[PDB]
Amino acid sequence: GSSRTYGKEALRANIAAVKAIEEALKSTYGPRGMDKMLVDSLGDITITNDGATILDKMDLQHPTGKLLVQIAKGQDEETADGTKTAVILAGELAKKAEDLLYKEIHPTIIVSGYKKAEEIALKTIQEIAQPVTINDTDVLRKVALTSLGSKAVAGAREYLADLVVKAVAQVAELRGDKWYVDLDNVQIVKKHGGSVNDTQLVYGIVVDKEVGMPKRIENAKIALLDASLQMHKFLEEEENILKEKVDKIAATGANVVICQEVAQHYLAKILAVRKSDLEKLARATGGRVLTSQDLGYAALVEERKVGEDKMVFVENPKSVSILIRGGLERVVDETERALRDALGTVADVIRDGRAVAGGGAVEIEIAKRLRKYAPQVGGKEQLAIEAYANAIEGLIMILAENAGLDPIDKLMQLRSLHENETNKWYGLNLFTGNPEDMWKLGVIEPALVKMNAVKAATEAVTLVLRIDDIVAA
Amino acid sequence: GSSRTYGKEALRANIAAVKAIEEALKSTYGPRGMDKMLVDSLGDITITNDGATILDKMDLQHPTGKLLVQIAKGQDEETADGTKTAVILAGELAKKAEDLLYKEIHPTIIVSGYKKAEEIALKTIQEIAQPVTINDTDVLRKVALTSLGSKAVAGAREYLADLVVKAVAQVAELRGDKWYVDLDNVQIVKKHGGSVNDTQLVYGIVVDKEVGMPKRIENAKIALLDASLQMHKFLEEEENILKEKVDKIAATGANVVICQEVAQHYLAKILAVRKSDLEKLARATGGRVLTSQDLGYAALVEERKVGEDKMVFVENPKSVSILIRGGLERVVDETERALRDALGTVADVIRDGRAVAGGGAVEIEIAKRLRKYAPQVGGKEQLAIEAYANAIEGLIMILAENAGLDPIDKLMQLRSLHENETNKWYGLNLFTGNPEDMWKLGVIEPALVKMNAVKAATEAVTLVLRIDDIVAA
Ligand SMILES: Nc1ncnc2c1ncn2[C@@H]1O[C@H](COP(=O)(O)OP(=O)(O)O)[C@@H](O)[C@H]1O
Ligand SMILES: Nc1ncnc2c1ncn2[C@@H]1O[C@H](COP(=O)(O)OP(=O)(O)O)[C@@H](O)[C@H]1O
Repeated sequence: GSSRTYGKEALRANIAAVKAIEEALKSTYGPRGMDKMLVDSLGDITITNDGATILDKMDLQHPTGKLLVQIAKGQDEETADGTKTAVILAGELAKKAEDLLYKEIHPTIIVSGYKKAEEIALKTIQEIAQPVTINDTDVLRKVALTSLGSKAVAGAREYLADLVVKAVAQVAELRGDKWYVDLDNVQIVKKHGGSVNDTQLVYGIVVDKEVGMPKRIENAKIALLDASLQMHKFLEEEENILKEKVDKIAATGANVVICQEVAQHYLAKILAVRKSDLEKLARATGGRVLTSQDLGYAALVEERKVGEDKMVFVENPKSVSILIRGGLERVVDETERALRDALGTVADVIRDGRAVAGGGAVEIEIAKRLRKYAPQVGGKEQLAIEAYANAIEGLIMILAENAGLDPIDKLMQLRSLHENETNKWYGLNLFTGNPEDMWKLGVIEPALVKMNAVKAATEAVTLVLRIDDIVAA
Repeated sequence: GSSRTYGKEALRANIAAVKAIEEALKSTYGPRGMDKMLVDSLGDITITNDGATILDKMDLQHPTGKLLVQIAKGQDEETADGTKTAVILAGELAKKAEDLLYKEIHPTIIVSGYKKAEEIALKTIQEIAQPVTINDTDVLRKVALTSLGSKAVAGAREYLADLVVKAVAQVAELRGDKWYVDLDNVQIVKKHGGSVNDTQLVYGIVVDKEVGMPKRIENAKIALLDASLQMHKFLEEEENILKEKVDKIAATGANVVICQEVAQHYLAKILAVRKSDLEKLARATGGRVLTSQDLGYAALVEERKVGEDKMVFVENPKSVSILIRGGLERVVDETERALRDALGTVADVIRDGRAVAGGGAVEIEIAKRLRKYAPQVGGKEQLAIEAYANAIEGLIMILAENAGLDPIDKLMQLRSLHENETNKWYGLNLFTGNPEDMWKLGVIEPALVKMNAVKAATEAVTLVLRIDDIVAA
């Protein structure tokens, strides 16, 4: 038994499927605008704005929908970013294409035009950006704040934004004549019962553990250990293995002993501390997880009180800890989704070296280049590029509607202001509800995120229009 | 198989759910007004006014309702207080918002206005309060009586209210330049066959247990014990362990031995008495739960007759026992729900240092600030703040209806009296049925309870209006 889907109706089925998952996500384009909740047959409950977190658990009848979703999920695994933009832009590209099919243009022509215009967009993004460097700290703070916002505590966390910017500046280097970073150089530590005021940067490694042993050690080495630190003859051999640590490793100054009972008395009579931490310490200290070799080095080691409880510190400088003591485990959980995402957002700026506005105004400027390229092509392909420009202009029309404005009137006012070239960066403000300068408002995005969004959208819609027939076996 | 809820109809479903649990609790806003009964499929029966005790056992089809209930239950776990006010205020905020949706204001705008006004309310509460201190004993007695009332025995328990106020005054200290208390410094003891006249305060620890041993001991130490107090050689070792208590612990004066058979004769030939009590004794005496160490100290120890039967007493001064000998176990059970709740109510006053009226008049005064802030904002947001003020004015309209008055007429009369600024504290009296001075009537509430009520309500209704879509998997 085998099942088949055919002809114009196969396009109407697959276009309907992508319009359906668009409709299921259209309202949630952020940052202000309503959110969605998902519940288990076990009776469990979740509330989220985040499309990537939604598409982790959506329900998917048509295979082409599942495949488009897979492409979006891959885009998020590369970036964590743009994930809602890609699906929405794909959805509107697909719908506006349906308006051509009544004029009976053969689908391969549309797939030509929708591919060709994407060259002009991709070129135009690389034209209009401005440069940025590690030194440009207030612009980096604007970038961090734009990634951090849509939770009111982002105003209080404005000093926490400066902490991660300086942590990046210490993590950052040059490679390929470009500023160079990755996230995994930054350590984070996390305890409850604190506040935003507890938060710190360390320029070193933090050991979030509580221990006769000394509070302070200086100019010393470090021992890293996997797991913990003839009957009578073999009994004493495992006593000797303690002093065999002293005999060479203490004689060279390894004043702290870090483990994943006789030593607890003996070393107190030297500090002992109870895999990722041992890797971070191996990166910072040069140590490795007996042998007389494998030793790490540091100038300072301490245990100190940090809010409600004690913590241990080791103080290579190219890795940096930041310290969080939040009020609750709820705050730690959301501090990943805020802070590690913000750090990654900044790193993608650092590795781009260039930046663009975000007020939808990048998109409107692309629309103005497109309507000047299309008359040069002039074939039937022209109706496809004019459609593409109108469909991407169809994005901010949605974004304004989530700010409750009447969209058409604000769209025409915006385009009228943009027509005179009055600004490079006029766009649509979601709080004042007005056409405003989006750059002085401080709303910034990396150009890479636009490129990967527009790319993933065009890839998805070609994989819809290019399919004639489905068979199942 | 997956289930989905959508569009305007998802709001009408979720608004209907919160209107339903409001309707299921609307009539029970206290203190005079009808109550509700809950019965098991096992045939068991309960009668209560207390919403927190009701929401311990309600039936909950919609998840958003369950989640709003969870927020109310959390509010009660923090406070035990305000629990009905939060739900009712949320319910009316939700209903009055429905009257805007026919004018097609986008829900995000309403959520803006309902958030913005809450700043003006929160500021206004902190403006109008009056200060209070430990010294202000008759005002503290009014506070206690207002927490104690709606059981007629509160008139007889007016001296019992003075006992817990003085127990607090002995428990209380300064911390952070503020008067400081917590409940867990007060011991309570509980026997049957007595009366309100049996009740006492002790400035010490009471041991509610009946024992050749002496009736009185003075200037002595205390032994606290976990659980009770080579065959022949090890037999006698457990005889020696009795005199080993004498050999150091009696030689230093530990005349009472407190346990969670040879000693019953031997010590009579010293007092022996048969986890929370041992912790309370550890707090008062400095003792700890053989060793020669761990000893407690007190100036006086006694066993004495207390109504129907004997009781033992130990007499650090910063913990205080109060003594209850009620007529029945029914009285002890309700004496938690009265007395420990009243003590907590007072402590929340002590730690606020400030106080507000309760006659609904705090709420009406907020309504008068709001209608003067709203014309400055002036956008579409104005229709949301004017609605919020009208909806919170909608609270006392219910409270008067539980006193059987015709509500509209009393509301207009009240607002007319409040308009002229005739009083800071005119409100609505539930017994005389008249507009009266609520402060001279002695009806007092802590400002914290209002803050946490208005806060939890606004949090709940935003979590309703902010949801567009539900999916179940
Ligand atoms: N506060 C803001 N003001 C204006 N535009 C914004 C704001 N926040 C985000 N945007 C725009 O919204 C789009 C990003 O959508 P968003 O849901 O934030 O994506 P993501 O969830 O991946 O961050 C871009 O056009 C971005 O510039
Ligand atoms: N005897 C009273 N006279 C006037 N208002 C009262 C009286 N008792 C309570 N109130 C008011 O009722 C509201 C408290 O509702 P209530 O059911 O008592 O809450 P709770 O059950 O948490 O004590 C507040 O407005 C409070 O001031």
